[PDB]
Amino acid sequence: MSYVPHVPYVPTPEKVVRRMLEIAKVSQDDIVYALGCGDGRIIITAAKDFNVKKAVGVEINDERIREALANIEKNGVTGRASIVKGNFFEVDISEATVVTMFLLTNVNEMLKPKLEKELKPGTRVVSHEFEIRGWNPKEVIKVEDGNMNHTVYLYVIGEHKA
Repeated sequence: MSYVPHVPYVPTPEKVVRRMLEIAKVSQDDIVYALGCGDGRIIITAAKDFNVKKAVGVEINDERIREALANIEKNGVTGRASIVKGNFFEVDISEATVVTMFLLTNVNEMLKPKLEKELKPGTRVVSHEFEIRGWNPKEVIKVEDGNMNHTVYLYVIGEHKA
């Protein structure tokens, strides 16, 4: 009666997201801008626990568009968590002090140097498991749970290469 459907997508444990917030040093006075929401679990755990100042999820979908809205009410984190639809190009994240990335796309544009112009220096950027080429991370650690492992890279705007 459960898990009957063909091997469906399984989101990573909230623990993974939790580590991403800790390293980013997200404080109640710091906002969180993430484009990997896909349900708001990324920003909801922030406002819900980290009491972030302002949490916003960037994404555009149809069926999943209503899911994220629902997840906000479920955790009663309205006002602190929101979803913005459109093209990342159209919107701006320069106002964001803390940002994270989590995409399942194997190959896509990174636009690393763009961040140096969009995001002000001192901004915190966290990548999923794929490290940023050309850039030097500030803190890199791994997490093991069961028989799996995850790696998270933290970067800081203002200084790259070395």
